[PDB]
Amino acid sequence: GSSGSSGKRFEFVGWGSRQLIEFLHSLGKDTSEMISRYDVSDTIAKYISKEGLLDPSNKKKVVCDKRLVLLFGTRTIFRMKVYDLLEKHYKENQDSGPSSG
Repeated sequence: GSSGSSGKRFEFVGWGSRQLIEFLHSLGKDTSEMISRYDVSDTIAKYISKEGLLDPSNKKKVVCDKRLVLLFGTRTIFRMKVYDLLEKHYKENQDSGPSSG
């Protein structure tokens, strides 16, 4: 083997934030080409269950364990919010307004 690593670090790490990246890296996701949110989100929904982050009081919710925390930084979230949660991480200018609906 013999390859570079990284030169001249800049905002984010590719298309998504390191947080999301790393998280995907660990899981074993090949953050090669811009992945579709739905996917990452879908994987999250699976991972949440896979690991068992789900909540007993309400499965509809999600109880972050660590990875999710290091990702979002929250203790609990909505299995759905996931999509949005990522919507943030992911780069790419997102035009919207006026108002935050």
